[PDB]
Amino acid sequence: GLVMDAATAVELLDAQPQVWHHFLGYINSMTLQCALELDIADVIHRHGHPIPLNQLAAALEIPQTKAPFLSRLMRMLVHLGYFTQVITKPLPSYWLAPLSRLLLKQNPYNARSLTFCSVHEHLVDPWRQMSAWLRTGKGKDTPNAFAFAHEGKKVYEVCSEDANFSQLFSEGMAGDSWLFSRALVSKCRDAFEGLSSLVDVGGGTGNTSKVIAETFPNIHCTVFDLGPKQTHPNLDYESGNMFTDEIPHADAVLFKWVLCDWPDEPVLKMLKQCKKALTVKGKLMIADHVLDHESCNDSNSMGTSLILDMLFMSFLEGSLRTEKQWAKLFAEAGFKDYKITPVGGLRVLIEVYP
Amino acid sequence: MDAATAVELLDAQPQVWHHFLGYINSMTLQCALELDIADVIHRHGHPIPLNQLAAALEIPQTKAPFLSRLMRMLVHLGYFTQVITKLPSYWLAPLSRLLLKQNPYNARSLTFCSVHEHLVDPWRQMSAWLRTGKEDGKDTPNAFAFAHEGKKVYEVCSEDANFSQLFSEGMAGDSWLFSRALVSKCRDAFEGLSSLVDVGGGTGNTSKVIAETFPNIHCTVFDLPHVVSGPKQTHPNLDYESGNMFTDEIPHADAVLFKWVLCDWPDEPVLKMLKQCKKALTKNGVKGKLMIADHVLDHESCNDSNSMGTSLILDMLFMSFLEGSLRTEKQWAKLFAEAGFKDYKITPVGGLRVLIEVYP
Ligand SMILES: Nc1ncnc2c1ncn2[C@@H]1O[C@H](CSCC[C@H](N)C(=O)O)[C@@H](O)[C@H]1O
Ligand SMILES: COC/C=C/c1ccc(O)c(OC)c1
Ligand SMILES: COc1cc(/C=C/CO)ccc1O
Repeated sequence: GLVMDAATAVELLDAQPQVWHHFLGYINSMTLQCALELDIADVIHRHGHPIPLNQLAAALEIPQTKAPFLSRLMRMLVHLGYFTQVITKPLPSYWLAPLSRLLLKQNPYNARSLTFCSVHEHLVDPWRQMSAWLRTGKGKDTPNAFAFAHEGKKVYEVCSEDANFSQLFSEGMAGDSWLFSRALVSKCRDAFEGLSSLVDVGGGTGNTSKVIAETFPNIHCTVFDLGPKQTHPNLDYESGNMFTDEIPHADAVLFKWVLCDWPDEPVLKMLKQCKKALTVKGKLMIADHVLDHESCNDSNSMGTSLILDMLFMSFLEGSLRTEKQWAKLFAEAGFKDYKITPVGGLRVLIEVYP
Repeated sequence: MDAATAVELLDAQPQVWHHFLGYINSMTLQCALELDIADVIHRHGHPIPLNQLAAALEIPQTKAPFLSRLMRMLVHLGYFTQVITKLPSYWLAPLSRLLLKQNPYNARSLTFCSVHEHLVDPWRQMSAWLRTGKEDGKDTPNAFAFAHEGKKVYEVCSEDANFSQLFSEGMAGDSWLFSRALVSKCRDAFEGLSSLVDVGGGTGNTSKVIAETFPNIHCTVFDLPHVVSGPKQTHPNLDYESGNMFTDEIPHADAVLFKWVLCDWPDEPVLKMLKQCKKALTKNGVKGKLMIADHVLDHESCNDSNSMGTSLILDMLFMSFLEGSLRTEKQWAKLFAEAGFKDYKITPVGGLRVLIEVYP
């Protein structure tokens, strides 16, 4: 259509890049995904020492004519903290920074699958219909934007149609469990002392329970859930629906990154069922986010937590709860006391006593 | 692996999530613009409760809890504030000046342009493009063209007036602010000029401010026909000429200005054009000057970690959809030398950018 003092103009001019940085956030996603697609971290690691740009391009099957673009991509990734670069000719050479441990294929805790899963069309595309879903009232409505953009299908049904996407999700969860469980049994050692049995609800391939069982040789761990499963003498598996099937009895019931996927109604119903079972008393163990906890209250951590809340809002049916929200559920479910112990990775352990 | 190493890696993991979940920032901001949140709150005139805000955005009351969560995200990003009254009430933060429709410097169009399918999608073919040789005939100058059946962006703009309008409006909004900073912080750069050609000057926001601030300077914006045939800034000492800077003669002037233009293009055509400017700027023994309003990637004014992060993000954006980069001082100085220039001066302006005066 048709078509301020200097100090104010400069201030506003200088404020723009903060906005650009926000709306160009997808550039971080896509640059990281490229690094993974190209196996950059692995190729550098295989080299065994800093690798010159030309040799890196060659190993990546990037034409020498495009090495300058590879160089710019590396500069971005160095800034993100994955790699380092130096110029040994008076021609950059690249090596690994500590954050790259999380990209290496050889590490069972690498984040490759979660990355591919997270930036997949399945999870990004629905956001272009988020405004419409938000404005949809109650027969065109769906539980979330994901379903809104997948003809009514929630993520679990889409997982059953898309084996690759499903595999990425599971591998991504398994990778996190590898690291989280090792931090959990160390940071929260006292929470496992005294137990003879634990049920790991949504425990999947048993990565969490394997570590508990190996660390605390007297705990009989049972994974209760809907690749080959981890083996341990004190680790077994039971098939079931946590919402509509009865949870096996044990000294402790564990929910690792599970309750965050669901809204208060089905969570409360399940907790009430857990309170009945756990009562001689056992205890509830929740390894998950307490959004406003002191241990993750710094702005960087809060930013990432809130980003997860948005991610979950779009494709799951849960959220990252505050202590107040958790405490209300515990109270309503009939539990009497809880104790929070920080673990790491934005998450804590909540022990809840019936 | 000992426990301490496991905890350290577990605590480093969220940095990675934050990286790959970057698009959530993009999409939450775009939602805020789609929903007109800033404008609706501003029009309300004072902090607005959650339930009233839902109604004002035509979000059903049953979806208010989701709106609350989106606002919590946007408050953290710094666009809005939550005002404590004892439901949450919401108000505007300083950053929201850049979202309001009534401000001629708002960043709405640039945001929509930037997160558009045209610019996001080619990234899913970046690895394939990087691995493409100039032999099997599938090569293109960048991933954008690779993903657009060989079409480059300024071609897509001449054919797609909507996306094109987003991009030119986006540039205009920045120019509105940048030009006001420029004439203030670099006032001396305009001394003694009687003419200036703003090459790729768009819809004239830059030259309009130059012309008003420096009455002796006749300003000519030189851009493509589809950019300067519509509404644009007007002034008695400002006019527009159309053409292609690579194939047509640039208008003669005491100063040649490139604002956010040289960064779109690779060294070879940039050098050729700078050589042309050096010749033009030294005709008949009299010397003009070259002015570049652009990124100097390693300049002190944008050397901090946050600024550098945004510069490199732009370098990536430009790599995908343009044919240029954010050049370091080393890269610029080499071009100046090869083009035949004899001196330069760099003065910071703002928004990651500087003025380079280049003298023949
Ligand atoms: N071949 C060409 N000849 C002249 N202008 C061109 C061109 N190719 C692209 N452009 C123009 O260069 C500009 C780049 S974006 C910069 C616009 C303006 N200087 C500003 O800073 O706000 C666009 O207006 C685009 O239309
Ligand atoms: C010659 O044009 C320079 C382009 C600058 C630009 C800056 C930020 C953007 O988001 C963006 O997205 C389109 C473009
Ligand atoms: C699909 O991508 C993600 C999923 C989760 C889910 C956690 C608990 O269900 C956490 C982080 C991610 O990036």
